[PDB]
Amino acid sequence: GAMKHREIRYTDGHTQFVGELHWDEQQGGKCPGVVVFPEAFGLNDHARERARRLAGLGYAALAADLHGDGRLIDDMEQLRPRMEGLFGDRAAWRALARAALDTLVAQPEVDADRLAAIGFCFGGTTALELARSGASLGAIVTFHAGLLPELPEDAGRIRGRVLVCHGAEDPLVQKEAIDAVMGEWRRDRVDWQFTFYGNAAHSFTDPAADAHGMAGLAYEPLTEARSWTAMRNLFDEVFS
Repeated sequence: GAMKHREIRYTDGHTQFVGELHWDEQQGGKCPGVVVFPEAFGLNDHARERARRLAGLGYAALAADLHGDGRLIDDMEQLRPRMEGLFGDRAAWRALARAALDTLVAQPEVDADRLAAIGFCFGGTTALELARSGASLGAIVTFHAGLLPELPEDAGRIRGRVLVCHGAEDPLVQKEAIDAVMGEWRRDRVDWQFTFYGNAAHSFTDPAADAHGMAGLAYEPLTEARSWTAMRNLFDEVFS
C-alpha cells in the first residue's frame, strides 16, 4: 500500500501527549479507527509496528502515549509505581485513554462509527478501562493483559465486543482477576470472548521479550499469529 505515519500531539487537559497515527494513503473514504495502547514502557517500537500493521489492513491506527511527552520508561523500577499510580487514579487513567480515542476520532481519515481499541500488557488493561468508561467503541482486544476489577459504576457501560487473548502460562495475570472480569461480563451480557493460548506466557507478541525478566516473559510467534488473526476476524465482523 502507501503506509504513512504522522506525529499527533494531544492532551487530556493536564498532560501533553505525543502519539503516532498510521494510515494507508491509498484508502478512499473514512476507515475504521483503532487506538493502540502500548505496554507500560510507553509508546515504543513494538506499538508503532502494530499500528503500522493495522494501517496495512485498511485501518487508521493511533499508537497512544501512556505517560506524556512520548516518555518511554526504561528503568524497570519505574514501571510498577507508574502502573500502581494509575490503578489508584482510575479517573486519570481513563482520561489519558479517552484523550487518545478523542484524538483518533478527530483525524480526517477516521470513521467515528467504526472504532476499536487494542492494547498489549498494561495497554490492554488500559483498553478495558476505556471500554468500562462507556466510550463509543465497537471492539476491544487485549493481548497478554493484566486484569483488574471494575469500578461499581462500570456495570453495563461496555458497549463493544470484547476479546481477551491470554497466555495460559502468563504468571502476571491473577486467576481471581480472570474470574472477576468474566463475572462482570456474564452479569452484564457483554459480547465477550476469552481465549487461553496454551503455548504462551506474558509478552507473547514481542520478539524482544526473550531479553527482559526471563521465565514468564517470552515471545511466542504461533500465538502472536493466532491472536492477531482472531483480532482481525472480530474487526471484520464489526467493521466490514
